[PDB]
Amino acid sequence: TLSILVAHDLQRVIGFENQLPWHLPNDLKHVKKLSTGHTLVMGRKTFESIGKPLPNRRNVVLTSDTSFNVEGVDVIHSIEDIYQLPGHVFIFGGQTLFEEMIDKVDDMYITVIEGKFRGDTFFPPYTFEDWEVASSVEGKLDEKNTIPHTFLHLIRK
Ligand SMILES: NC(=O)C1=CN([C@H]2O[C@H](COP(=O)(O)OP(=O)(O)OC[C@H]3O[C@@H](n4cnc5c(N)ncnc54)[C@H](OP(=O)(O)O)[C@@H]3O)[C@@H](O)[C@H]2O)C=CC1
Ligand SMILES: COc1cc([C@H](C)C#Cc2c(C)nc(N)nc2N)ccc1-c1ccccc1
Repeated sequence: TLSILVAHDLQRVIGFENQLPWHLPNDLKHVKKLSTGHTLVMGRKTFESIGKPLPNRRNVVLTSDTSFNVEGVDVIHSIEDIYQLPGHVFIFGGQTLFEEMIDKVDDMYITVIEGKFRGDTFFPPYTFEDWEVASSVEGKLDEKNTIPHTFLHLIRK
């Protein structure tokens, strides 16, 4: 299976100045649950924004840099390389990789953050005419989770 895994706000913002614009531990738990024991594929900039691979899953970084080498990270140099990765593969970020992959993936796990944040990085536009809502689950508002958010699982029609 090839899936997108993303959190975006009401205007599809996913990032600002190398950071997630919001703080939502519940969504990090969601990521951990979905992707543990599987594979994350991310662009070079997304990886460097996090700085270290996420534990207990395969971390794959897409870059043109032939010297790129990080402990606990597997490197690929082409989009075509993604299709050779075994198991459940999650396209993890960023804007560039999402733009290259949105027309290719089987499904998308999207956390819709019900706010409007300042951003410099965006998920590509998409229409529900193309995507069936397999599930839609409201996140719980919390001491440490104070922004409304909805977990969507979308499957290509
Ligand atoms: N929510 C998120 O996913 C977050 C992501 N970001 C980020 O994304 C922001 C915008 O940059 P964006 O370009 O979207 O980031 P990406 O993570 O998509 O990284 C882009 C880089 O990935 C590599 N890459 C992408 N496609 C190819 C390809 N077809 N062949 C070879 N290499 C490829 C290149 O690396 P190289 O240049 O080394 O060759 C390219 O410059 C950055 O500011 C970064 O912080 C920021 C905050 C949050
Ligand atoms: C390791 O967690 C992160 C992941 C990211 C990348 C960009 C991501 C993502 C992502 C999230 C948070 N949610 C969903 N649903 N999909 C994603 N791809 C960025 C910063 C962080 C981060 C780094 C340090 C502290 C807190 C968060």
